[PDB]
Amino acid sequence: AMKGDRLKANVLAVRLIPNVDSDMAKELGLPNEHRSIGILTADCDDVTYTALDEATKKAVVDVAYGKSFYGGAANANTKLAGEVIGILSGPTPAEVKSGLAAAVDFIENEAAFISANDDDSIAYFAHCISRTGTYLSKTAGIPEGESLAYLIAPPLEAMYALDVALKAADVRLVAFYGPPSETNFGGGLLTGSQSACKAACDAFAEAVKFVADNPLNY
Amino acid sequence: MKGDRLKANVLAVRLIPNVDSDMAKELGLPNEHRSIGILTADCDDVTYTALDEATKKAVVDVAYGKSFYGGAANANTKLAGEVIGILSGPTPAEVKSGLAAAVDFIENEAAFISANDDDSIAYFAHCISRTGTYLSKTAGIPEGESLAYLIAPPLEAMYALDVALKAADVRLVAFYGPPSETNFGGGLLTGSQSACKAACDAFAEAVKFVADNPLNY
Amino acid sequence: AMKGDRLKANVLAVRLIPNVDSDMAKELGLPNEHRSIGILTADCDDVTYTALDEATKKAVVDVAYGKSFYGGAANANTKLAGEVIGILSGPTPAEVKSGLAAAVDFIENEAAFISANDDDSIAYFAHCISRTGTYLSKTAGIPEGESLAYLIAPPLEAMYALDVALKAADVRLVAFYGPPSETNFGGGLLTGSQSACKAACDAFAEAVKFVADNPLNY
Ligand SMILES: [Ca+2]
Ligand SMILES: [Ca+2]
Ligand code: NA
Ligand code: NA
Repeated sequence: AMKGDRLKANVLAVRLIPNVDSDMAKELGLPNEHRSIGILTADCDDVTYTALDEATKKAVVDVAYGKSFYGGAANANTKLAGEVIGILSGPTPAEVKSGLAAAVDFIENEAAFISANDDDSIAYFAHCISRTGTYLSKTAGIPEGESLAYLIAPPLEAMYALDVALKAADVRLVAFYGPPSETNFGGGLLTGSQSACKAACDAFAEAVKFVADNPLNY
Repeated sequence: MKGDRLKANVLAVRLIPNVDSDMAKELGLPNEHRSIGILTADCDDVTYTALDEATKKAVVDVAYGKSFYGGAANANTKLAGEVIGILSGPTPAEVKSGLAAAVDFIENEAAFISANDDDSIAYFAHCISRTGTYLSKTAGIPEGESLAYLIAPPLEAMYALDVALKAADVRLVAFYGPPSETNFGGGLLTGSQSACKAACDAFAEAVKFVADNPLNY
Repeated sequence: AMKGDRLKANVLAVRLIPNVDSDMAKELGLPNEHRSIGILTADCDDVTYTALDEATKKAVVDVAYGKSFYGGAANANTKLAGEVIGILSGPTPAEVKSGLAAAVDFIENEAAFISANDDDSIAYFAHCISRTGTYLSKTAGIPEGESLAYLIAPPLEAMYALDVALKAADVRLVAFYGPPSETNFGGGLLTGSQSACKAACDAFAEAVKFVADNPLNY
């Protein structure tokens, strides 16, 4: 991948369970009447979280579980692990299947990290969500449907660029991901009007590239 | 090769006959225990099962047991592997007996099994007939009760744990939502010895079914 | 690198932010009076923590943030991550710049892990801090200016060697780093007179090498 190239995310495995065991439902703390779950793993965590949020907009599902794996996909130690697992729950298998379809389609086509340099060794996520579903709005502590700038980069780049993004528009920090995340990245979620979120995304991206270009000159 | 047992290895072992009082306090050792035995190995859940086995074979308690980030494939030093365990006991003789029991068990008595041809997916489905004092405490069940110790990579584990719970009269007593430090998942199930064995068989079969077709849902 | 060789640490990236956004100042927990921060990443965490502490000595700065990355530098998944991020805060850019200069100088010249074998596959830190600054004194729960033995090694080596060090001199355990740290090491901080801390370091170093030579002879 060259500088500015999109890095495609991949779904590695998916399973639908029409009627989950009650011990499992208890451990996952599933909502009332949610007897079906859908599980997926993928090789890119933040793309997947955005995808799970998208699924809540497209189907009658809730995000029951979403966690990132230590060291990220480059350090995966089994074939189907990737760097993230997501679980959707819903009242029927048909709705969960629909939620999975939405999530898988999003992961593979709709959001991607971007390479910040020529040897594909620095990458960032700067994704503008026009209207949040139920998952990222809950995460951010904001009303469902608000806009979000989802900004992620490696540790130093993230901290520097997040500050630049906060200065670029009328936005507010609503979730802070101090590095390291499990994948050794950092960043945060910003909210504001859709256009302010987009301005923040653009500024974040430019800032990360600036650091990649000149890491030691301060 | 699929179905092959993946042997675990002990990397380092060291006995401390009389540990410093500051260390004793940090490890939470009983007043009566000033001998400890330390070991590292390249497989964490095999090691936890072994530490529990040691409590049945010697006058020892498990003082410490933690898994390392990324698992053994990502170890960044020679003797780290992916787990450290510490046994404590009233005398060096008893701790040595416990260490011997743990080392023998790790090297011979339990193993992950490969679920595919490339050895890139593996699972643990071990039936403990009679728990010692360590895994019983972890599971919140009486010492001596049986367990199915079921571990696999994240999606496989969640899917197969569900299948295992449906396969026999068993109950979930410890839930290991992925990722563990080694990026696996699973759980401990309890029930009669035969039920735990049935759960193990069903778990193993389900992990293999996912490995065979990961994207068919 | 051969047995006994010092393993030089490197600073990977540095940024100075003269007036950080107030949202981020809150998330980082800075004092109302500190809006300048200096961020750095490096490839060795314990050397960096020692450096950050040293940096508080000649400049008007506090260590605001210091975290290690999962798996250590050998498992880094991007170019500028290394295995640690540190943030200094202070009241003005001039003071933070001074703190950064001290930290960078220290990381690259004044402290290092040492190789314990000929493979360069086992290494330890046994650094005697003559006078702590405000960061590691606080970490250890001791007064600023007290001496420390900063002792780190891989998991089993560390536990065995820490015990030997505790027996080697009149020192007291003031911070216990039970393995794994995020980088899968272990160890602790010991305090006593400077001469006692130095004796503890020598003992710890010898003990780690002993284990490396005799890992299974127990
Ligand atoms: Ca729909
Ligand atoms: Ca690796
Ligand atoms: Na799409
Ligand atoms: Na589209």
